[PDB]
Amino acid sequence: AESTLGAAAAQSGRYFGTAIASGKLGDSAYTTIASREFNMVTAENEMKIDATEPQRGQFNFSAGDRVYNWAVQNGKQVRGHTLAWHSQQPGWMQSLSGSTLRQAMIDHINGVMGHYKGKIAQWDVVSHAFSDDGSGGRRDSNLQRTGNDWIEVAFRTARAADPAAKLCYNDYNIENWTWAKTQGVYNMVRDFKQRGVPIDCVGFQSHFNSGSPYNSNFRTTLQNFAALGVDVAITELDIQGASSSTYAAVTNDCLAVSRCLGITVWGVRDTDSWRSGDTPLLFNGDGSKKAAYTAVLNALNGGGQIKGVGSGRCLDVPNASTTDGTQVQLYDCHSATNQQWTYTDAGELRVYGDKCLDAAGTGNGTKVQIYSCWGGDNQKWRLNSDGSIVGVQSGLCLDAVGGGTANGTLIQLYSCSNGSNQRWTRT
Ligand SMILES: [N-]=[N+]=[N-][C]1O[C][C](O[C]2O[C][C]([O])[C]([O])[C]2[O])[C]([O])[C]1[O]
Repeated sequence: AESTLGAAAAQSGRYFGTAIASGKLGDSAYTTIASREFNMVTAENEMKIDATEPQRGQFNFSAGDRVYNWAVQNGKQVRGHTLAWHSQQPGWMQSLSGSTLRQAMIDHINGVMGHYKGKIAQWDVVSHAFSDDGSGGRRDSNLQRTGNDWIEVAFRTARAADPAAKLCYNDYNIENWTWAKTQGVYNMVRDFKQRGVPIDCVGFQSHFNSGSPYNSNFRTTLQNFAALGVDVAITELDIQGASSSTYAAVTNDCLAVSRCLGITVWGVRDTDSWRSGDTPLLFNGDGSKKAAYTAVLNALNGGGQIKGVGSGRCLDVPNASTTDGTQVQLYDCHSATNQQWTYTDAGELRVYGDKCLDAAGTGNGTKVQIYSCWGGDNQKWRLNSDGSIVGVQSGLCLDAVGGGTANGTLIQLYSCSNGSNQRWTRT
């Protein structure tokens, strides 16, 4: 299987997951995409401390189970998130400290893991344990104040509670190998493995943006941790701007590491993202697949002019015009600039540098032309493996009008038919 993310990842023994919000399980558009595309689920908030133990000793798995059941019922495994960390703690726990806190932490772990014993693939036992101050040390938290050994204690407690779950340490900004935070975690995990502390995986949240950008050395980081004898997982991936290239690079980084279990993107549609402003996911609010989706799928499936297969002619802007609204056509292939198209990370097909292949509408017969680039979804395109080029907004295929093949044949949008007049090759 290779038309969906999860199925494609499965080809190499991995998974492709997302974060599920219980409040959206009633949204048909949401669940249609989620159930179809992913085979691993993480509760976005339903399994956190405050949600699972609102009152000390008073556990509530209502929201957590709703997500877990939806996942398993729809063929997805589940990553437990999260058992012990400083954020989103319930009121009662926030007012705790010292030995009473340590005991509360242990009790919480036993209660939650006990409830899901044997049903969880991976548990983010501890997360956000390190600081961003650049020192490479632990962050000052109620948990940390109970003693530096709290992390180790949490893992040992977890192993005993559910020996079948892979136990991960999860954090952010630990992707770039040169960062001090990354080294602090690396040193901790190494020490743990040397002393026999039960840790099976390290989760890299992968929340990339211009503030903490993706760097190719992320693969090295994954490989270095893998070499320590633990599995690695990309747990909450989202990329500011959703560059097709960056999304493909991250996907390939996991595929290049034997120990990388899989990749989870933090949400389904940009509208469901905790950072919608950064439009960091693989699907748009209207549910359309972004160019990034195609890039990720292509990667999971095993990794200039635009020539029409059926006509043998190239996508051409009539008389090298630069006028907005000029409908494109088929023409004998040559080296002029009016036949050179660049596919950008934003999914555009540019010509002349600042002009974009543009759909003047959404229905069949819609004119395909050039127009000033501005970021519209009607200027976004998906270059599919079968040679088809689909408009993001319309969901229709680039089509040579009436199957025409002669110079001057115009280009339009039309329901995809896999016809020769809808297949294109770049050469
Ligand atoms: N970086 N880091 N980390 C992360 O972040 C994000 C989160 O999630 C969130 O939380 C909050 C709420 O509100 C929302 O919805 C969600 O999404 C996670 O958990 C972490 O880890």
